[PDB]
Amino acid sequence: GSHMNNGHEEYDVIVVGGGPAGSSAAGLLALNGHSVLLLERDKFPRYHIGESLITGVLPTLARLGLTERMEQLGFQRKYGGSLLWGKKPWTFKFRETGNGKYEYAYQVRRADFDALLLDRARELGVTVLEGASVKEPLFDGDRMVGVRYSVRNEAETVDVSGKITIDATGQQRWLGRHFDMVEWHEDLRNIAAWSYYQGGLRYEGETEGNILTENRPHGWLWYIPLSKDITSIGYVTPSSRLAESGLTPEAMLDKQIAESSEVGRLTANARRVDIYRTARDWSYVCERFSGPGYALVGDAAAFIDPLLSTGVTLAMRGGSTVSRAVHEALVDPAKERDTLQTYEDSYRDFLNSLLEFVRFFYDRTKGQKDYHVGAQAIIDPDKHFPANVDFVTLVSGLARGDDAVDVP
Ligand SMILES: Cc1cc2nc3c(=O)[nH]c(=O)nc-3n(C[C@H](O)[C@H](O)[C@H](O)COP(=O)(O)OP(=O)(O)OC[C@H]3O[C@@H](n4cnc5c(N)ncnc54)[C@H](O)[C@@H]3O)c2cc1C
Ligand SMILES: [Cl-]
Repeated sequence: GSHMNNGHEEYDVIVVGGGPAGSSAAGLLALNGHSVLLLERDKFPRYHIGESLITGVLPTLARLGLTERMEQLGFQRKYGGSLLWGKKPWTFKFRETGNGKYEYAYQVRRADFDALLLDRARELGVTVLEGASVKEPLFDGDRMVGVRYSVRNEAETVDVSGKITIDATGQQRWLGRHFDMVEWHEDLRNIAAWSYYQGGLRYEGETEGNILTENRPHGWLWYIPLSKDITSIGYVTPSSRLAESGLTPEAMLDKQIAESSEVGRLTANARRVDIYRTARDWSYVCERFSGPGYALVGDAAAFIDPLLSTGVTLAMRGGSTVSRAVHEALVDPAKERDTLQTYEDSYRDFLNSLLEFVRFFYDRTKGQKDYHVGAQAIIDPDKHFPANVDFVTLVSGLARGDDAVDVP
């Protein structure tokens, strides 16, 4: 006898996870004519934190045919950011780079955004399975050849074959855990506490949609307008600072909103309208982002920190670049490893510029001009462009010459 698989399936690509990284990777691979299975453990739409987008998402949204859908759904447009940071808020506009061609991104309720992308992946031909939890990879020697998954409330697991398996599991870090290959950023051990508020004030004109990021003595606040009526407000601090305080994360959030200058003003007539939520211990990079038969993308590969709101752009740039790499690997299997090593090189270049800048920006002793020159020092050391243009290029999640997030 044999372990036989009732209704056994085989796909070109298995994508594990249907957040922005997995749905973008899967949809773009289906657009390229491949057979794609996407396994998502939850039912969409499903709650997620991580709401402020930057203009680096726009090229992937365009490739997915979603530019007009973003406007139909009515997500809040975001023309730039407000920073009460360093030595009243200073601001930037997304139009300061790229000759003004990307004027705005969005603030999004993630359940709705992630469901738009997953529904679009299905429309493009992906077989999306919901309630499907990947348990372990399947191997032929070192090569990943498929996965084993469980369906909620069903006794029997399912084995499925795939020529390449993409780990898009976000902070669940499926393959980082499998291979014990997570490299933690031990200097970025932070905790976030957040809730939702009705009645917050809004800036005037185009600035209505701005994120506000406000520095505090030992942390910082975000203030994200999702709509005219709802604001996402969170406090981020090193876990050591919260622990030292003896306060709960929820009490600390309440204290920081009240004691802050700008968020305190903006919330004078506000009311909390949801539970408190927390997250911590999010900053790491995996040792490798591929191997024989597999690739990692989005937070499953790496995450920096919420300061400067880059994660969903890292994820969708990742989906765009991994879909191109995986397609080239399927067409020319002899070059699979080379193509996936190039994918990782490019990801690491983009990621590292943002990691170095986030670590720099965390020094709240500098001024606006210092932050601009810091961005220029990373992405434009020969000063082809003004420092304020370089700042906006970097914090927009764009990169010159990068086909997935090019400066327009
Ligand atoms: C406090 C906080 C604030 C943030 N704010 C922002 C922000 O303002 N802007 C921004 O761009 N980013 C932000 N981020 C980061 C952002 O949330 C993530 O980078 C983003 O969700 C990455 O998406 P992803 O597709 O890589 O993973 P996710 O979006 O988390 O999706 C992964 C999916 O995999 C599924 N999954 C996991 N394990 C399995 C399994 N075994 N089998 C099947 N499915 C599985 C999950 O159910 C999930 O749907 C923030 C993060 C934190 C912690
Ligand atoms: Cl982020």
